Amino acid sequence: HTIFVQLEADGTTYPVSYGIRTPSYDGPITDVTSNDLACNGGPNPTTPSDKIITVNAGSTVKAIWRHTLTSGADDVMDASHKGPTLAYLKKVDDALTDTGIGGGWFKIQEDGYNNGQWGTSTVITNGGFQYIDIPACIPSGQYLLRAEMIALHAASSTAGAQLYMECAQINIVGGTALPSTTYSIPGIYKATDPGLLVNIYSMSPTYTIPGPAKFTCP
Ligand SMILES: *[C@H]1O[C@H](CO)[C@@H](O)[C@H](O)[C@@H]1O
Ligand SMILES: *[C@H]1O[C@H](CO)[C@@H](O)[C@H](O)[C@@H]1O
Ligand SMILES: [Cu+2]
Ligand SMILES: [Li+]
Repeated sequence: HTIFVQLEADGTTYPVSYGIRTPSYDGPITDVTSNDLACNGGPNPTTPSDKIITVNAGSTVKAIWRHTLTSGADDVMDASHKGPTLAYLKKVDDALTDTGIGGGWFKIQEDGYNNGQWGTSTVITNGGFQYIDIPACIPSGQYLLRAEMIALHAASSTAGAQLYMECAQINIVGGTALPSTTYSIPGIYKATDPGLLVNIYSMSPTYTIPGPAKFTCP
């Protein structure tokens, strides 16, 4: 149970919920066919924002995670909630109106299982920071940035995987082109994916991270 509550970009750490469509409730999405998968919603209604955060292309941003909106650095997520972390971008005409539901998404970050250490565990232990590299080669303009943590502690059953995501409203600044291939959310995940329907208690130090291949600048 966790929420992407604030974003650091270009040397500024913005306030809780600034530019981020945060739910007040920290519960999971478990149906990967739901439109709620894009930017949360449904059982976790989100709070609208009229703010857009400036982000330099080619820079690293930091998605900061907390158990609840007012939690501190020792209360990111239950350490049992082992799984991957991921991040996606979608180019949008207007970050104040686009719901993120549908096509246009591309993966820009993923952290799976590395010699016994899960991506979520690293975010928990490093103070709730998920590090995300914004591609250098993409066009300026408005985007949604979707950051995600997936807990797999109950994932050996269908729809047992727990997905926690929020969308930040950003304006990317600074030879440019979008990726050739983009994807739909919902669409990228299926309940039978080998990284979602999985028994993590039988792994020794390959985990197949769900979703499309990460975009790399050409
Ligand atoms: C995810 O899928 C790959 C096959 O591409 C496997 O290496 C892995 O065990 C998991 O099933
Ligand atoms: C660009 O290249 C890197 C590997 O060097 C991948 O992480 C990415 O998926 C894309 O192929
Ligand atoms: Cu939880
Ligand atoms: Li490409």
